Amino acid sequence: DWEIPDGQITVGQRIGSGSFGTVYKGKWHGDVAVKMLNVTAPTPQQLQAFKNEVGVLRKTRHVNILLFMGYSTKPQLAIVTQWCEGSSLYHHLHASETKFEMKKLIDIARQTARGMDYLHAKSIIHRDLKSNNIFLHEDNTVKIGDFGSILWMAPEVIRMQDSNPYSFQSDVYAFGIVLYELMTGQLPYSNINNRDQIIEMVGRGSLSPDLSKVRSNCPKRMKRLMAECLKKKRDERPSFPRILAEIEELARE
Ligand SMILES: O=C1CCc2c(Oc3ccc4c(c3)[C@@H]3[C@H](O4)[C@H]3c3nc4cc(C(F)(F)F)ccc4[nH]3)ccnc2N1
Repeated sequence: DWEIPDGQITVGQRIGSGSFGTVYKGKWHGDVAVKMLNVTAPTPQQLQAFKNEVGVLRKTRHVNILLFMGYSTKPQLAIVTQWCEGSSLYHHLHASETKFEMKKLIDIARQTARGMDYLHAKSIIHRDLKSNNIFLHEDNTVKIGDFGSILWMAPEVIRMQDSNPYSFQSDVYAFGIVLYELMTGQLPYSNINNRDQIIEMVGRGSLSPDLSKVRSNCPKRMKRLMAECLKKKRDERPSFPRILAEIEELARE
C-alpha cells in the first residue's frame, strides 16, 4: 500500500499556496514534496478530488512523469512526490532569458514526447499540458505533472463543444504549442493583447499561432510536425507514437 502513516513526514518549507491547496517541501527518507489540502474536514466532492488524483498517479512509473511516492490521510489530505529542483520550462523560456541550444530544445521536446506517450498508453488524458506544467528537474530531466492557460487550448476546447472536449488530440494540440515555445522562443499570440480576443478568434478559427517566428536552425521536420499538431480539426492531429518516432528520429543527429 502507498499510504503514509501520520508523523512520518516532517512538513518543511511552504513553496506555493493556492486557494485549493498548498505545496510544501518536506522530508521523508530524503527530500520530498507534499501537496496538502487547506481543509480540516473535506467534502466528498473534494475527498475524491484527492482519491482520483491518487489513482492516476499510482498508475505512473516513468522517468518523465513526476514520481508519486505515497499519500497521507491525516491530519489533512496530502499527496507526496519526489522533490524536483530547478525551474519549469516556462520560467526558462519566458521569465528567464535561458540561452537554450537547439540540441537541448529537441531533447526537451523528446522527453516531453516520451512522457506524454506513456500517459496515453495508460489511457491518461492530461487536460493541462503547458510549459509551466513541465518541470526541468536539475535543468535536464523533464518531469511532467500538475504544478498549479488558454494559449494551449485547442479550438474545440475553447468552444467547450458538448461536455468534455478534452481528448488525446487536445493533449496533442497542447504539445504542439510546447513545440512552438521551444522552436520560436516566445508564446503564441504574442501580438494579440487581450485574453477575450484570443478566446473569440480561436473559437471561430480566425486566429492561429504564427509559424514564421521559429528559429532559423529549426529543423524542417520539427517545423512540420508542429503544424501537424496544430491542425484545427482534432482528427487530423498525429498520435504520440507517431510523434515520439519522428522526434527521436531527428534527435539522432
Ligand atoms: O520547486 C518545486 C516546487 C513544485 C514542486 C513540486 O510540487 C508538487 C508537490 C506535490 C504534488 C504536485 C506538485 C502535484 C501533485 O502533488 C503532483 C501531481 N502530479 C501529477 C501527474 C499527473 C499525470 F502525470 F498527468 F498523470 C496528474 C496529476 C498530478 N499531480 C514537486 C516536486 N518538485 C517541485 N519543485
